Amino acid sequence: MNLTELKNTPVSELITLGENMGLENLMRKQDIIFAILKQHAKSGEDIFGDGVLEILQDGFGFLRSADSSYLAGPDDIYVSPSQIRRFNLRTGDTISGKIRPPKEGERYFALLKVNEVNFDKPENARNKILFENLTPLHANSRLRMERGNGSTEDLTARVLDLASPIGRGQRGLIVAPPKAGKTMLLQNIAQSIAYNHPDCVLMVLLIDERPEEVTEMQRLVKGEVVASTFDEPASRHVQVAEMVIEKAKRLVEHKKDVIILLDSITRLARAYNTVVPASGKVLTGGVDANALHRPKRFFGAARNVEEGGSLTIIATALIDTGSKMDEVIYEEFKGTGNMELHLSRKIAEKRVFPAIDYNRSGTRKEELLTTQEELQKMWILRKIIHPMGEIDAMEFLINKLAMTKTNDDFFEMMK
Amino acid sequence: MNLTELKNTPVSELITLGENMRKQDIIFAILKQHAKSGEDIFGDGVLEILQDGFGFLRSADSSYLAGPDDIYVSPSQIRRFNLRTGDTISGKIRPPKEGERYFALLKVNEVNFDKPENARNKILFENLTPLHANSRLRMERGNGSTEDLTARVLDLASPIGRGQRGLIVAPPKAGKTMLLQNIAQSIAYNHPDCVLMVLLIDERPEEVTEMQRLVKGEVVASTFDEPASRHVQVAEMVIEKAKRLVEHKKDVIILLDSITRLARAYNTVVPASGKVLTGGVDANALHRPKRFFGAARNVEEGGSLTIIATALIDTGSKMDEVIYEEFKGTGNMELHLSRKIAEKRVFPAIDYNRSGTRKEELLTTQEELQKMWILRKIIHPMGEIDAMEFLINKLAMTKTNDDFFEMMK
RNA sequence: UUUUUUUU
Ligand SMILES: Nc1ncnc2c1ncn2[C@@H]1O[C@H](COP(=O)(O)OP(=O)(O)O)[C@@H](O)[C@H]1O
Ligand code: BEF
Ligand code: BEF
Ligand SMILES: [Mg+2]
Ligand SMILES: [Mg+2]
Repeated sequence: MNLTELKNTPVSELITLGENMGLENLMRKQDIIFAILKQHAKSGEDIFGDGVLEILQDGFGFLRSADSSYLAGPDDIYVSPSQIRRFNLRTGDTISGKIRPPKEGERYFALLKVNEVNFDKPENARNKILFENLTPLHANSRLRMERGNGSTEDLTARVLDLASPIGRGQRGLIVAPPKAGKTMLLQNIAQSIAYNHPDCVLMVLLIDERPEEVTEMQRLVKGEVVASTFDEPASRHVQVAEMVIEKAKRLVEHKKDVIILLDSITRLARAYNTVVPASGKVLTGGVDANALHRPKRFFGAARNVEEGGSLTIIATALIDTGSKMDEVIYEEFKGTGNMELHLSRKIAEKRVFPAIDYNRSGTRKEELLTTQEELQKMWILRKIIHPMGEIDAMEFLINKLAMTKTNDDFFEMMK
Repeated sequence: MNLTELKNTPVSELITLGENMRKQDIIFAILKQHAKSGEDIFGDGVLEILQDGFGFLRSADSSYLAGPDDIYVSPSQIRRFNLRTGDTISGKIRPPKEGERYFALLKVNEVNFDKPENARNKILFENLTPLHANSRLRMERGNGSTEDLTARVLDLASPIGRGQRGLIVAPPKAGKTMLLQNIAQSIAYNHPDCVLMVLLIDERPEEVTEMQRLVKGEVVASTFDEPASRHVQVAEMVIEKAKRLVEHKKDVIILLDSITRLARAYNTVVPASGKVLTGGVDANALHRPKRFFGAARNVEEGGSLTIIATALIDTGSKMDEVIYEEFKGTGNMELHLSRKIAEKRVFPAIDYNRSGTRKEELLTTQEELQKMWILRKIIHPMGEIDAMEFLINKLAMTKTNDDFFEMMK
């Protein structure tokens, strides 16, 4: 008997289930769940709820739900300050426990006992090392994207491993003009993560992008999808993004390998510039002087932790939009991240995919994510591709890789 | 028994030692019972004089910011030895009496690692007579490693001397930080005498811990997770500590990364004057970082202050162009790194033609400068990439720039 | 008014 489980089930099964208990005529869907929960409480049976914690300024908090993009919701579960102090809870902590309907003079479900804090024992949460105190590091463990199934979509993953490898805790960018292939390449990334790295906690944050891409992503990726389309204001974009990044930080505190696929971070950087207080100083392109400190900390949250776990963020960026702002935002994030995979519009207009700008792509300290021979073969491959043009490079590399199933067999053939 | 020593020792020691006798409470109790025994207590830190007259010995673990374990310094002690912000002080300390919240300083044993009575009367930093760098700080190791190529090309392109005021100018991902890391290793390799300080301002956290583990010196960091107000304060303490050591005839070298983002931090804190330069830079924002960078200088009296700081260009923001060109009119050494060279994966990605050091004849022998001048004319007609691929390969044949000059003739 | 836009 769980609240969010009742919210997921269709209304048809809820109305039928409510009639089995013997209730009055079945009112809006939200009322069906509420009336069913109350009747179950009358029997003496226990009730359960869950959600990500958000501590308000007064000291208490609520358990936001994913169906509201972790925003204020009618089914939020109140968390008393005493409960927060007892287990050292902070914003982002996923909480599950027994709940009770609101009494007379109350408007929210209350939390009686917390069973699980971040998918673990509540006691283990009391003693922990905070995210701000974790010792940072360069990416060590390689997150190989290559399927190896000889698929035609696998070409994008294979070229990615050769141009700019991705490790745990990476802070990368999929930089390209509109319609170059950023979103689908991000989708291609989500598929390889779900297949090759099911151990990682995969999240897909969609900020100020197309709505049909939201449903396409949530029915394609094997993970959680938090979205805030361009139908939403910048105020919502920021708040939604803040909740996701804090939930990631909390899981990293539990030695988890979290991956955040952001699209787009340039749209998110614009959102911050919309809500930022005017400083009297504006950068070239119309970007406030203090507007990029917030998005830089969001993107900068991604990091490799020595104590355990990691936070990876692969976000898409826009360039050559005619607006200098996007060049400033991109260059600022490049001075923050450690990996950039460029996509060329010139290649995309020839319908050559993946339309990857090989020379401009790359990863920092890639020797820590590749074997000694792998790096030496990638190093030689770049020297050969560099003199080529943008299009000739991809047409050459894709035709060579298509001859074999894996890059390892391609390297053996390369000899 | 020193307080700093007791803060570095693990908690297990405080337990075992405590039986023989929070971490802030235990250390406080152990030291408190050391005074009743009559035995002396010691502590250390960097002094910061507040506006009222008294001061506090800040700790390096708190990045020289306000700390719970800071040591109060009486105003009388400041007058008796002419102490100023930045002085490193060690001495006997006493646990706070009732009504006090901090340990107190009884008497100073060492002021900047010297005797207090001798630091009382010395020529101030603002009174030292400046000069152009006339003492060469050779970067080349001569071990034959691939990492030495950066140092060798650096010696040929832009020699660094004691008191230099240089810049590692380049766009993002060109190789500024690792260029800076290579410089730190050569200073610890060839110049153990110089006091090496590494100031990391508004940069990546992973580069902080990485720096700390490969550099033989002090690492003061303030990552981009920190406010601009913290950047300034931390940078103010480091530059003042450097000035104090220079007053003691010591060769201090500060490797900053990045100074461009430090200038941004000053621009965020600076009061609005109503006049804003092109790019969003307040007309008074650059004064503070300009006197920070301009603090570096060669001193005739003895010792010097060297500052090699990285700078950003081609960021799409006219602000960084104003900042870079302003520091260029302040410094006297510039090492540019090219993005198109780094994108071809040619390291070091040094723009040979646009790099150089002022008054380089004071840092090189007459024969050495001749060969550098000849090598200059040969490389100039070449393109950026071809220049590096040419110089790197010719240096690869040799282990030392001296044997490379022998092949020249 | 400055910065942003003009503007490269
Ligand atoms: N001398 C070098 N040798 C090999 N790789 C280098 C060198 N200099 C820079 N790189 C590459 O560039 C990447 C980032 O360069 P970095 O020093 O961060 O430039 P910046 O500080 O200007 O951002 C590193 O991960 C490294 O792989
Ligand atoms: F139009 Be694309 F998604 F940048
Ligand atoms: F991104 Be670099 F460190 F400027
Ligand atoms: Mg898209
Ligand atoms: Mg750098």
